[PDB]
This record gives sequence, C-alpha cells and structure tokens, in this order.
Amino acid sequence: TAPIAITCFTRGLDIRKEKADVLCPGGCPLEEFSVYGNIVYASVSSICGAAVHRGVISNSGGPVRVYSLPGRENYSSVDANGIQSQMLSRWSASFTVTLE
Repeated sequence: TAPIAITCFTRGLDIRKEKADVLCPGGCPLEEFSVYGNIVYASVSSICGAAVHRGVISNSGGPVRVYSLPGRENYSSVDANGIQSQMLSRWSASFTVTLE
C-alpha cells in the first residue's frame, strides 16, 4: 500500500479519503496558492498551499499526509509562510494536513 504522488497542483478536491499519504514531487513554488481556512483547509485549497500553510513542509515539495475533516463552517482567515488562508461560507468538504 503506497501514497499518491500528486502533480503539486492537485487540490484537496481530488484527495478526500479518510487519511491519504501524498508525495509532492518538484519544488511547488508560489505559483497559485489561495488557501481557505487554517487547519481546516477547505477542499478548494491546493495540497501545496495547505501543506506549506500548515507548515508540514517548506516551499520545496516532499511527502505530506492528508486527513479527512467533516464539513465545517465559521472559518477564519490567517497567513502562514507567505500563503493566505481565507474564511468560507459552510464548505461541507475540508481536510487537515500533517507529515508521515
């Protein structure tokens, strides 16, 4: 059983399993990161965006680890590592990211 090597442009929309181990090949630069909620990264957030925001990895790529989070509401907006996370109106698909 193996992780999913994602193209570092894959958002939380593609990977919403209970817990999924993911590899982010390449450097994944500050190209497109619009993040939505801190900790509770709503689905639309990039896996890089969420991971580097969460502080899992530096802006370098690498192995990351996604955990499902149920639907949530009453989000916040917070910046981390030069990536902006913004509140949402009740996104019933979120996650929280970690390391392996």
